[PDB]
Amino acid sequence: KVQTITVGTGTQFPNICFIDEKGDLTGYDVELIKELDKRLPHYKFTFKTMEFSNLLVSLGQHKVDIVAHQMEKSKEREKKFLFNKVAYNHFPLKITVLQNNDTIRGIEDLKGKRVITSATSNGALVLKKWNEDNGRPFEIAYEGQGANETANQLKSGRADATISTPFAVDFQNKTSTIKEKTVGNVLSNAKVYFMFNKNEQTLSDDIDKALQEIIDDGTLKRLSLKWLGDDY
Repeated sequence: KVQTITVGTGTQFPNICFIDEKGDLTGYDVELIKELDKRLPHYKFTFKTMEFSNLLVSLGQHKVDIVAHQMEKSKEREKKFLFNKVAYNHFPLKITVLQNNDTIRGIEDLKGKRVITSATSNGALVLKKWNEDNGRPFEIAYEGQGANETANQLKSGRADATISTPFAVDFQNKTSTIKEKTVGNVLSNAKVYFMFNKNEQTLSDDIDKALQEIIDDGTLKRLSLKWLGDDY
């Protein structure tokens, strides 16, 4: 009969996995999981939400069977988990500034400027590596107080730029008075995959089959354009 699959995801990732004003869990990853459910009659996907910092521990302990949170591969992760074969998205990162700031064309125009970012994020590493390989022209600052810290600093001028993805900038503009924009070329564009507990290989393969079906009939493209835009 139908096998129940527990999906671990979040509620604080705008456009990916979040709660909208209506009050329901939605976003690209959540909607894709629901689409897969429709495509897989022998499976039933249920959700289990939690802080991002508990997703992988939960997956390893098999509290969830799959994790959906725009996850990327890494050496460490591949040793402890399984990744399906079909990437379902790319994660473009670009220098991001205050909408009315016209002094910055890209990462190369930051000599003497201050860039704010999240100490944990992959964007933080991207910035660091580039800054290190180019004579450290700018200062990297990390946020720590509370939310909206990056936007507030961009607004005041305390920060000249940050690094973000286009879909995050779109959400910022739709929900805040502080407007932002991306400038320059894509600095990083990592592939995104679902992650699995080591015991779920059959499930991962079945999901890859469904994803090919979703890609082939244009459903994935439709979903990415709706939630992420065309930069994906």
